[PDB]
Amino acid sequence: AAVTLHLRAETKPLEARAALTPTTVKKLIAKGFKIYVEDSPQSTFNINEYRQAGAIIVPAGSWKTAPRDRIIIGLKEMPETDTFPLVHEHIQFAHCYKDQAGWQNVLMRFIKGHGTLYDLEFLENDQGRRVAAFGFYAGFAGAALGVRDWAFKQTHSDDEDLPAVSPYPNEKALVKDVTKDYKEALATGARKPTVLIIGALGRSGSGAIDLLHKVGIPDANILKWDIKETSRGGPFDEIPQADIFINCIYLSKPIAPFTNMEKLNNPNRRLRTVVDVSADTTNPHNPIPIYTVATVFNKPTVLVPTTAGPKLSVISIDHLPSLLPREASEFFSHDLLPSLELLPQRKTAPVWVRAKKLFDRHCARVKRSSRL
Repeated sequence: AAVTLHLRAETKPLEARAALTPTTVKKLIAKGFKIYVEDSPQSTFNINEYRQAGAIIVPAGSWKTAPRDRIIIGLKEMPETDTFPLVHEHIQFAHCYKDQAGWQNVLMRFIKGHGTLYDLEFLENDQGRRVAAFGFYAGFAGAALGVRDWAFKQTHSDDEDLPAVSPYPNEKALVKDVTKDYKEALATGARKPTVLIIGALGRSGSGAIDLLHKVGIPDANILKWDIKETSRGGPFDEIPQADIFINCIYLSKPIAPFTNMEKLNNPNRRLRTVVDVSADTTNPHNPIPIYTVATVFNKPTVLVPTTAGPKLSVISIDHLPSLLPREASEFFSHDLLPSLELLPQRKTAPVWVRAKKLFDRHCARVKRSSRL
């Protein structure tokens, strides 16, 4: 009945997060788990932390020849160039349940190997809430970058953009950098910014608020909006009037937009920076219809081409957690831990059964001559 878990090294480029951290490895061993951890030079964690936490350290890629009873756990996808049979039970985000390009081939690997995929994205408690997601640090990182861009606009001319950003080793280091930029902006005479957050009550919302407090933005300067306020229906006057607008709500139905080029095109607009934490380029009904580009760490902002008012930019990065890969891992892995403790009963425990049955359903959709 004792479970062996094998933490696969991520092979997705620049993926520095991990599904189990040294702290959660340690708790799982205390609970009688046996844990192997692959050496991962891309991981934000040093291998030696897992060593001290009691893991058995093995080479990157060693899961491929591991005994068939080991549960292989990772965060992100397999190399699409690998085509060999998946024989193990795997725990990971596989991004193949939503008709993604190549989704059938993903599943064909498991089918051919008689392996099982328990998809992280669809582990839910009995009320159907996801047990583990990356919201909080998405909102934290997003806010951090909106302050940096707002501050950047106070200290540089419009013909310059916020430079390339990089992941940080810990939250303290991010806060200190944001704070430095921010104090420099205030030294020019800029007043302390007001920030509108839409979706203030979810985890991303709370992350954004937490960042602003820690940077020193007065609580009075933060307009904390959720459904109560947005159901009134847009466009919202409060958006061009804020210095920074952080959106944390995903909306994809044909409703009235939060704002538009018409409301933005105005010499009295104070808004300098929009961080769309929910940004999704494939949203048919983007409620902030002012940008088409999904921005990235090497080029984190895109101009909104206004015809009046100060220079205005959008941050639409869709991997904001990756700015703080250590804290993002810790929180995700902590939240995932009670479900991992149920792995000895995964044949019957609904959290695991839901994920297995769902795998089988998506598998049934795959119609291939090679299965005859």
